Amino acid sequence: AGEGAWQDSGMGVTLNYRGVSASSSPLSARQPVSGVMTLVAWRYELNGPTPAGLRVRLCSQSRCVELDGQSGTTHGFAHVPAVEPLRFVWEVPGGGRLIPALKVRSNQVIVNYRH
Repeated sequence: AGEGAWQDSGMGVTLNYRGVSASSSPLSARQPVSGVMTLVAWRYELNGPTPAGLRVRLCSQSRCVELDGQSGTTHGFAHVPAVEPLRFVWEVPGGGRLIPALKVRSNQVIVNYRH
C-alpha cells in the first residue's frame, strides 16, 4: 500500500523557567513523501536531569499526542498527511526558575506512512 518511512532529528529547546511553553524546530521528511502517517516512533535525550512535572507533546499541524518517557511509539497520527512536520512541545507548569534548566540535546522521529 505504498508504504515507506521517513526520519529526522534535531536539537531541542532550552527552558530556564517554569510556565513557559516552547517548541523544538520542526522535523520533516528529507525525501519526497505522500500519503498518510500510520505509526510514529519518537525519542529524545536530555543534557542533565529531567524536571519533575515536565509535559512533552509531539504535534503535527492539527493534532498533538502526549509523550511519556524518553522513547515511545504512537498511533495518534494515523491519517495525518505524511508531508506534515512534527514539533516537540515542552513545558513545566508553574512559575519561577527551572533548576537546573531543561536542556534537550536531541529529539527525533521515525514516521511510517502509506499511500
